[PDB]
Amino acid sequence: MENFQKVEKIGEGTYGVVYKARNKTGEVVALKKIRLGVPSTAIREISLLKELNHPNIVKLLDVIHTENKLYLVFEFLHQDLKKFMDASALTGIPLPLIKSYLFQLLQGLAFCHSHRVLHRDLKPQNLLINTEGAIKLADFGLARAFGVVTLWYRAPEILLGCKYYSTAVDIWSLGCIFAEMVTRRALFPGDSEIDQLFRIFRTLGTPDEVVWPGVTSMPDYKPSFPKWARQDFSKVVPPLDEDGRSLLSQMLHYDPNKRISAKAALAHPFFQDVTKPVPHLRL
Ligand SMILES: CCOc1ccc(Nc2c(C)c(N[C@H]3CCCNC3)nc3ccnn23)cc1
Repeated sequence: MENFQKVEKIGEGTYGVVYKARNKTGEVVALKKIRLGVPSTAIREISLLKELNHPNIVKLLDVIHTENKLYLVFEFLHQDLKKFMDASALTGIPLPLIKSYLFQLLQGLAFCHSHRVLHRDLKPQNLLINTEGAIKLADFGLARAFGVVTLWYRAPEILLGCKYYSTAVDIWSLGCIFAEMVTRRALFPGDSEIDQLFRIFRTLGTPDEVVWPGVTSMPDYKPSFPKWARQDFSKVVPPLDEDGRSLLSQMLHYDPNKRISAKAALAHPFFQDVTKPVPHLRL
C-alpha cells in the first residue's frame, strides 16, 4: 500500500475514490479505495472476481486488504465512453465503431453471465476504451460484492421493486447505451424513480399483462399508472437501420424472460459485417 504512489484523482464512484497510481513493478494502475473492518462476505466475493478474466473486462490486478480497509487495483485505461461520446457529439460515433463496441460488450456480458455474475450498474462511465479499438466493462460484480446515482440505465423490473432480478438487467442497460451512441442523446434520462419509469412508459408503452405476464403483481406496480401508447422505434432511434432497430427492440423487451440474452444477441444479423475499427483518441 505504501507500495503505490498516487498520480491524480481520476474518478468517484458509488464505491469510493479512484486514483491513477504507480506500483513501485513499475506498472500504472487505477486504484480504488472502497468506501469504509471489511465484512468477510465482501472479501470472498471480490476474491471470486479476481478470477473472472476476459479481454472485455477491466482486469482486477490485486485486492489489498490491509489496515482493515479494502483497495482494488485495476488495469488502467485512458478514456471512458462518456468522454468519448461528448467528444464525438458533432458528427457522432461512426456506425462501424458503435457496432464493434456493442459486439465486444456483449462478449464481456456473455462471459460474466455464463458464470452467473451480473454488473447491475452499466453506464457510459463504466465502459473504458483504448487506442486499439477495445472497450471494457469496469466495476463488474461490485454491486453484489458490497451491497446522485444515475437511474438512466436501470431496467424496469428493478424500478418496479423486483428483488430477485437476473442477467436481463445488464442487457437492458446496454440497449439504453446502444440507443445513446446512435442518437447522441440519453434514451431515458430520469431524475427520480417515477420519472425514470414514466419516461420508459411514454416511449415503450405502459406495460400490461399481455406483453409482461405478472407485471401487475410487482411490488411497486400501481393500477393508477397512466396508460401511454407505444412509439415506433423508427421514431426513437433514427437513422439506425432495421437490423439495429430489431436488435435494440429485443434488448428492450419489458419481460426479463423474453429479453434477448447476450449470447443470442451475438448471433443477431446486425453483427454480420462487424469489424474492429480504431477510434481517434486525444489523450
Ligand atoms: C481522458 C480522461 O478520462 C479518463 C481518464 C482515465 C480513466 N480511467 C479510469 C477511470 C476514470 C475509472 N473510474 C471509475 C469511477 C467509478 C465508476 N467506475 C469507473 N476506472 C478505471 C479503471 C481503469 N481505468 N479507469 C477514464 C477516463
